[PDB]
Amino acid sequence: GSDEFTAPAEKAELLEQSRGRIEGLFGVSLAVLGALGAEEPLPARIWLQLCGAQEAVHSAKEYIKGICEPELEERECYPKDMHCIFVGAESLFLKSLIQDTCADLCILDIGLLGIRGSAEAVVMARSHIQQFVKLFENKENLPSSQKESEVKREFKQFVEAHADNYTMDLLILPTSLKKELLTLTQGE
Repeated sequence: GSDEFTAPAEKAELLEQSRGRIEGLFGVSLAVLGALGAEEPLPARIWLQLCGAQEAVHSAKEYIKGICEPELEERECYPKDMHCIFVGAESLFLKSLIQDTCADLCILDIGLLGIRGSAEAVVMARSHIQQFVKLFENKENLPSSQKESEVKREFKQFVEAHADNYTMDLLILPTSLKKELLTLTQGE
């Protein structure tokens, strides 16, 4: 399918530069359309055409609108030991979160994320991160189970496939958080 919408003309260079990224994130194709009829139109906006699967195009449109004309820009604080989630595993958890929420997520400092885009994308992203933090914080010694071992094994295989300086920090995350992180990446 395809969707046509506008962006401020000034964002032409941004969108041209970001085509690759946007396709890589959402699996869509992005083109900037012409402006015919001799005369420049009043709003000075450029038309974009997105092509691909329906929900993929919907997500990408929301992201593109978010980075061109964000409705919200917010911060999110998180515990320092959770930082591995956002910079570890070759940034794949952060990438999945961007794909899932359609918010633009930026690592500002250890323990600090910047979140921008459409209001609903930003609201969703913040809610998801606060939820990760909740799982991370109330962690205590808990029951052993086969189900726990399968999640730990699956999580370890994923992170070991993308090994870096954060691998050990990721491996000591609570199993509940590991499960939500797997859900997040496998859903994308």
